[PDB]
Amino acid sequence: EESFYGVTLTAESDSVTWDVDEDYARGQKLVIKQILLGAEAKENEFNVVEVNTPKDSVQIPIAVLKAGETRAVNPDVEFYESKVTFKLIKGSGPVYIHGHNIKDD
Amino acid sequence: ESFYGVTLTAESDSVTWDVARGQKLVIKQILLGAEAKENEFNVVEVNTPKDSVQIPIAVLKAGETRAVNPDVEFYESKVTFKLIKGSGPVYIHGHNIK
Amino acid sequence: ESFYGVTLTAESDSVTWDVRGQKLVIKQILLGAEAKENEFNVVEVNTPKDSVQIPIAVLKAGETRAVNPDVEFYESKVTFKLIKGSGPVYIHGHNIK
Amino acid sequence: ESFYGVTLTAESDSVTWDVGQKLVIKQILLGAEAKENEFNVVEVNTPKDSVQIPIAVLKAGETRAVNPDVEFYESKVTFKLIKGSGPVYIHGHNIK
Amino acid sequence: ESFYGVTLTAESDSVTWDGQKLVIKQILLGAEAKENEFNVVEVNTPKDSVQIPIAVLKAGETRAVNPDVEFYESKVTFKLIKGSGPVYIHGHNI
Ligand SMILES: [Mg+2]
Ligand SMILES: [Mg+2]
Repeated sequence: EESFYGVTLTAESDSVTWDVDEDYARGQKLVIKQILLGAEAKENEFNVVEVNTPKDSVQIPIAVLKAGETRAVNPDVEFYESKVTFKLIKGSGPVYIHGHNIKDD
Repeated sequence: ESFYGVTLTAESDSVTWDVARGQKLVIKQILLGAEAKENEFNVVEVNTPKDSVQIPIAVLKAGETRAVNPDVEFYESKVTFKLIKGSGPVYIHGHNIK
Repeated sequence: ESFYGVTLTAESDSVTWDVRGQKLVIKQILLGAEAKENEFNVVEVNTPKDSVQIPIAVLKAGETRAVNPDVEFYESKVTFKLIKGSGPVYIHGHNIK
Repeated sequence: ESFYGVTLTAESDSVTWDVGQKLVIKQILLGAEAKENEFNVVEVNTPKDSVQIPIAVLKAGETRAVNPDVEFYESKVTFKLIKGSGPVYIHGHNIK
Repeated sequence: ESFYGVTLTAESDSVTWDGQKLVIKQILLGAEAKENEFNVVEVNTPKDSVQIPIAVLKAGETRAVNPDVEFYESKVTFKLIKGSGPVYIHGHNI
């Protein structure tokens, strides 16, 4: 009951929302395993991804990357039955978000 | 269960988690903010009375260590996280699961 | 049930997995010691399931030696391609049913 | 279960874990006060499985932390700071 | 059921593990490892016909890797094909 999750964020397309079948609580969970900075990212430019979840008054950066210092982070965080939006609030990317898209429990 | 995300700064250096049965807080990542002062050590200390422990779980510094992934858990416990060194910001990520 | 270990290089820049309940877990992507200093090595994962195509590893001698995607692919073929760099790059994981 | 957090320093270089009990070591972290460029090595000793070996090699300026994610189902386990003055922090948990 | 911890060096550049399974959690470079020297650990598992580096370490760049790979019912041999180490391999057998 899983599917690979892989989305890309850029200055031009800075947001991605996960909301698998809006309102229906069947145990769906999104697990974010890795957030990776693209090879083309300008050296020394901070790239920050912020995660947003209304369900928990949540708004906080989950990744701070910079070519030359931090190429990737492995949050291994999860979001359960909730609408989650990832936004590139700093930098032009690209930034890739990888994880597990769990359909139910 | 629910995502856990709190921010610590010089202006607000402490947060507490106090729920109960079967509840556990898993701390997956502690990340240093982009604005953090270069070469400034930022230390997050966890305090858990129940398990008689007060110890740093993150030592970060722009230019050396941007993040740590403790992957530690606090089962059926009240827990306080404090930024005891540095001005931050520092982000603590995890989730609660019963 | 079986260890998965494949090598990608400029000469052999692509590998495909066709294995049903069969699943492929990718645990680590590692840059070889002979990889050129300062050369970006990018591995792209591709799968017909959900039309997937995205880099899953960006490596570079002197900056990033390895990544741990810890991602999985279920009942579907998966192709890994070294779209940038000459490697060698190693992909590690396992196949389980 | 219970959280496991212990500190090792030159002045207090060893800690022993005693009592299906399993000790899982998740992270070994180098303290901010650790001398720059100083190697700090934590050795583990688990007789039940016959193994004395370093499980962490840290150094300010190079490696701030390691995530062993190793477990000892075994009885008693001793961690010792065999190199360096620390402080070094060991985090994990005891699971019944 | 048991902690696995072995050391590889130029002098002792081989280790053999011969329901049984071996999970490799961490491969760590020793403090005495020569600065800037590449240390490569190759795993060889006959059952799946794989011989491939599982760790590439170097003092000053990469102190450790966390493969988190597993080997199901099979003989496994780890060889330090490059470098003098010491290199430590940690995990557990089930
Ligand atoms: Mg924008
Ligand atoms: Mg303070």
